[PDB]
Amino acid sequence: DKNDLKKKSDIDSSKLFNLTSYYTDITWQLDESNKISTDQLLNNTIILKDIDISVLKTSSLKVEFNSSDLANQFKGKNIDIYGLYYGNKCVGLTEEKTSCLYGGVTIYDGNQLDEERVIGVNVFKDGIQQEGFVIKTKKAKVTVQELDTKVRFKLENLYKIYNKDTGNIQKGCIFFHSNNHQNQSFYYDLYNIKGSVGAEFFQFYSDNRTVSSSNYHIDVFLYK
Repeated sequence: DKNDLKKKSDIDSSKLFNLTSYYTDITWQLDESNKISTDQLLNNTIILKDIDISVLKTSSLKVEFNSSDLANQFKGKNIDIYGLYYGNKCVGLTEEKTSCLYGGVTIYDGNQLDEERVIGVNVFKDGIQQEGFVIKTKKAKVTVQELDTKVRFKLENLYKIYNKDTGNIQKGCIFFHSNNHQNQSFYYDLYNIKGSVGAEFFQFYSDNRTVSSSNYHIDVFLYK
């Protein structure tokens, strides 16, 4: 239902400008393997050292989850991390330079595939099938954030989803469908972004929602 989707033209121009940066510059995508947390501030966070992010001049990473339960699942275990980080409003240890990411965490041990798993993305624009594409992961269990981000990056490149000076795409959504039909599909609205900075934009990923990479495919619906 197109009238349940938010409109690009209702997004403040400054916000579209900041979203464009997030989905144009690959440097915002953190992709770290076999790390381990060694500190914690709030009970729903874990802190990792020696994660060097050149563009923000930070050395530590705080991952924020929506529960103490999630943090407890991952604190002090070998983990992979994938997602979009932020530096502004990020609080770390007092004498450290820290960036922040919501969720994006998978157990490392036993989750590494012997080769890239390919996930199909079908794209429709005003109901007409467009050129499809794939995204890839090396993880058996993969965060939705990783899949969503890889798709959104490609959509920004091909369709200028978030560009402040384009207006030919006004609405859109991304659906995650189980191949075997055993899980209820779900979607995100591309133009339904919370707040005005990264600390707010990506907070919804704090659920650390995770799927089987073998069992999902993606459909994107775009509308003029």
